[PDB]
Amino acid sequence: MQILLANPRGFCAGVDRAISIVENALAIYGAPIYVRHEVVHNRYVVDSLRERGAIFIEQISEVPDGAILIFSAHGVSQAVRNEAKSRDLTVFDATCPLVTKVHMEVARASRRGEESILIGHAGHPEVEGTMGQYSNPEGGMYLVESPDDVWKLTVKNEEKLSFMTQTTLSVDDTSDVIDALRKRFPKIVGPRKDDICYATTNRQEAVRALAEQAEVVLVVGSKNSSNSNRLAELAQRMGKRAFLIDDAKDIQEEWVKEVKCVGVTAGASAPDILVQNVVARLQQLGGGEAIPLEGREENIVFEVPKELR
Ligand SMILES: C/C(=C\COP(=O)(O)OP(=O)(O)O)CF
Ligand code: SF4
Repeated sequence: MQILLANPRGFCAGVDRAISIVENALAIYGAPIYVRHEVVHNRYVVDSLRERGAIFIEQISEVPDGAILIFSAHGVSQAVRNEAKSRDLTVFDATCPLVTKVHMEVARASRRGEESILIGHAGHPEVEGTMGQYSNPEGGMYLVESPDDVWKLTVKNEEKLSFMTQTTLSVDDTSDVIDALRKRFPKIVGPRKDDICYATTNRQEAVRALAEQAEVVLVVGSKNSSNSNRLAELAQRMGKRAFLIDDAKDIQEEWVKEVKCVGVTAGASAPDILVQNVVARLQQLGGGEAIPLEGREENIVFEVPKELR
C-alpha cells in the first residue's frame, strides 16, 4: 500500500507560538499556569501540557488571584479580557496574530457603530472572541454560517455594512456565503476574499491534491478542531473515505484493507509525532515508505512575546 503525505500539513505558526507560550511560561514561573480554553484543539498537546502543570479553564472565575493566565490561540472576547484585567492576573495572550487581525477590524466597525457580519460556526471559541469585539449598541454584529443564513438576515443600515470571517473555514463554502452577502447587500465592505488564514487555505489546497491520489485520507486532528474537520470534509466531498483521528490507535484496519494508496494529513494543531505514529501503524498494516507530496512552501514564524523568551 502506498502512503502519501500532504504538504503542507500539521503545525502552523500561530499554534507553534501558542504552545511555546504555555511551555515557556511553565519554564519561567513553574506550575500551575492557567490557560483559558484548550491552548490549541489537540488532545495530545492539551494532555501533555496538563501533565506538566497547565490548568485549562473556560471562565476567569475558575482562576485564583495572583495567577498567570494565558488566553488560547483562538482569542477571547473583550468581556473576557476585561474580566481578566479587572482581576489580579498576570496575562499573556497566545491568540494567533491572524485572529487578532480580524478582532481589530470588528473593533474598528464597533467604534463606528457600523454593522458587521461574521461568517463562522456558532459556539466556536474563535467566533465567540471575534463576535465579542463588538460592543456598540448603536450598530450590530451578526453571525452567519451559510447562504440560507444570509437569505434571512435583516440589518439596520445596509449602506454601512462590513463582513469578516473565521480563520479556519472551508475556503469554498465561505466563497458561497460571501457571494450571497454581496447579492443581498451590494454595498457590503470586506477583505479582498476572506479572513481565512494562509495555513487553512494551504492545508485545504494540499488535502485536495492528496485526495486526488489517495483512496482513503486520514486527517490527524481532534474532534473539536475546526480546521482539522474541514480537511476531512474536503476529502469526503471528493468521494474519498476520510477519517479524523487523534492518534494511530484510532486507525481501524477495515479502513485500509486492500486499499492501494492511503493519504495522511494533519490539522494545524496536530504535532508531527502523531503523524509519524500514524505512518508507523499504516506500515504495520502493509504500507511502504511514506512519500511526501510536493507542496507550497510556508515560511512564516510568529515569535513568543519577549517576556517569555
Ligand atoms: C487554526 C487555529 C488554531 C489552530 O487550530 P485549532 O486549535 O485546531 O483550532 P480551530 O481550528 O478549532 O480553530 C485558530 F487558532
Ligand atoms: S490556523 Fe491560522 S489563524 Fe489559526 S492559529 Fe494557525 S496560523 Fe493562526
